[PDB]
Amino acid sequence: ESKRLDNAALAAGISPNYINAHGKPQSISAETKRRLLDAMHQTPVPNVMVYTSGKKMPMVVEGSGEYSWLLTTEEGTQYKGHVTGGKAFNLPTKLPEGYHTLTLTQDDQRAHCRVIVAPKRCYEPQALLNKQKLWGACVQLYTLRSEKNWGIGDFGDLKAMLVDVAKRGGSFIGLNPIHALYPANPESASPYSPSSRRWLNVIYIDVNAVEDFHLSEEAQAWWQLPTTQQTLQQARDADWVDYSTVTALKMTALRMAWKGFAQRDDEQMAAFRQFVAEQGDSLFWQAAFDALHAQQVKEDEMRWGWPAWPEMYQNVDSPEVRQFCEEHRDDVDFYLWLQWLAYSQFAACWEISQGYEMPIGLYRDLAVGVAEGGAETWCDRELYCLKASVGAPPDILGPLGQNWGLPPMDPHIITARAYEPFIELLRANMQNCGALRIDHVMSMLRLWWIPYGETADQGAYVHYPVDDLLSILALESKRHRCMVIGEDLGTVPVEIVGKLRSSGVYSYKVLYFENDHEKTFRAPKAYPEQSMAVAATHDLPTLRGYWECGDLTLGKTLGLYPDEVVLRGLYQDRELAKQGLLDALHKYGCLPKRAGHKASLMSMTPTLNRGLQRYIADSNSALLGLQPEDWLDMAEPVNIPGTSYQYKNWRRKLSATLESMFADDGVNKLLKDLDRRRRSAH
Ligand SMILES: OC[C@H]1O[C@H](O[C@H]2[C@H](O)[C@@H](O)[C@@H](O)O[C@@H]2CO)[C@H](O)[C@@H](O)[C@@H]1O
Repeated sequence: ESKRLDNAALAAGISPNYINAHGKPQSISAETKRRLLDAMHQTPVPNVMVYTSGKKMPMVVEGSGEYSWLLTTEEGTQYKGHVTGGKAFNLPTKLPEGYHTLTLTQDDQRAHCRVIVAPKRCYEPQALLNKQKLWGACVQLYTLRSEKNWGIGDFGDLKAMLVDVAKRGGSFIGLNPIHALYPANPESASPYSPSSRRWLNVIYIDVNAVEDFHLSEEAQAWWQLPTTQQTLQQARDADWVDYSTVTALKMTALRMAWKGFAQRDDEQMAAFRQFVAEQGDSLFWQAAFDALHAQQVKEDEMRWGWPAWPEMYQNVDSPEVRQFCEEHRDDVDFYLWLQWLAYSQFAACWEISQGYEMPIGLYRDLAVGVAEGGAETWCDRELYCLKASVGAPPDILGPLGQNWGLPPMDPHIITARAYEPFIELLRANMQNCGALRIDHVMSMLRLWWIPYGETADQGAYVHYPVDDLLSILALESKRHRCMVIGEDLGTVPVEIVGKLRSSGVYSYKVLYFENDHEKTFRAPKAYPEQSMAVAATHDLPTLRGYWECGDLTLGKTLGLYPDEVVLRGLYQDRELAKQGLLDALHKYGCLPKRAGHKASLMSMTPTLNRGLQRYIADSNSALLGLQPEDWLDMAEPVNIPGTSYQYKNWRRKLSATLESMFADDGVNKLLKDLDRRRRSAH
């Protein structure tokens, strides 16, 4: 409550208000602004400048007197001239797209500026330039079943599924985030509180494709034990993923393989070592974190992250951490090996995808942040504002807000590092795939920062440099030939809708929500061309779930809808929605005349299941994502928002193996039909 404070909040990028649940402006408190400012950290040319290619590129200069300048391209090319302080000058025409370096010199000293030249648009594959309408499978990798996996779906299931998807006309397989989690705490299974967004989840390693597992005689002996084969059988046959058991199976197997691998002095060792070198420090600190984490839980299972570790292991420059790394070289190497194996197996999937000429092949998903106590915050502390957490404001459909427990990346550090952490984020998630889904793409404009320990309603939007981030996103998308899907559900200001579209970002449409206030559903053909349409997501009921009001009913049982008055409204809302959707299924040719017209009298059938998927398949959406859960007519969800211990999230497997579902007449017929819908959607 002073102008000092308000002025300070604005310069730092804290919006002074927001639109509440009731659609009214709501001002951010003095207290909130103080906490968030305290949560943040603390020239002739700026440290960085972003330009769009094909356009004029002026560089304003400050200071006094004359400067010389030197611009060096990413490719080695040099350009020079001179400039007076106070004036502006244009950089050379037709600068190629990429990362170049400008340096002004006056007498002794020099000021550096990273100069980024970006295309306007993200990459789009030719098929989509040609207005083809494509479909792919959207899977939660961990749910997959097969006759060869070890109780969790993995990279080997991913490879075998690609074939069956390609043969049926599908263009991609999309994945939940496969970001590294916590092999020392295998029950923290959430893909969305990851250790690092750069490295991978080692649990998806297919141990059957690891040659040293097969060449290790100790591994063979262990494998053939009745106690091993039993544990394995139990892990595989269970209908929920046993993360602790599957993890111990794989770590036991890979430790033994690794004893074999380590002795190698051949191509494979060289390639592993060359990978380690090329990835640099970030990879090193990931392995080190995993190795140290493994040690800490041996003392105490409840050492979930570095903030729970002794003081001496919280500071990466502490001598005790240096000592640990020194004294545990072989541990560090092993967790570096797992990352190599994860990356190589994913890369092998990618290649299969491209041998089948899949226009997208693999579709990765980038979660919106990292956990507070993982490897990323361990080794890059100043980038993250540990005194705040990213969430969402209180709204109509959640009128107490959400706190997702992730420390926000400081916007002023992103820019002070010339966008380095954002560049490296994209580099790690655009490799070996055709598309990237960016979770909560609004994050590039703003995040809801909540002061640590406070309720979501104490938060405020903190801004990020959206225009530079979009240009860099498009540049990296183009360099990787990786298209971008921006998950943009709910409230998007019209300005950002336009930016996103003109930046070639594909929008994200969920069938359930695509209806107006009277429950009139948007026609298939009025879906935006530059989008991906899906029926549901991992956060929502499956098709059967939704029709049966299973999300509402299960949710009640788990304590999520205490307020009975509101729950009555939701059930009514669903009955009205189902009716409007049924109406639209009939009206836009998705059902036979025999199908009932009154939703409340109808249960889910193979005919109705198919009609719901036909509806989105018929859409003008360039991309269509189909859940295998829906091909299998499954009722039960894989994640329930706002639960942790109350439901086994990230655990419900598919009801059938890959082998079994692609041998099934119904599944095949269904996929044949939807492939036809897409190709006839014009
Ligand atoms: O990180 C805690 C948070 O994880 C999940 O929420 C995700 C959601 O699954 C994503 O699809 C997207 O909306 O970002 C969310 C924030 O991470 C769980 O669904 C949720 O229960 C939990 O709070």
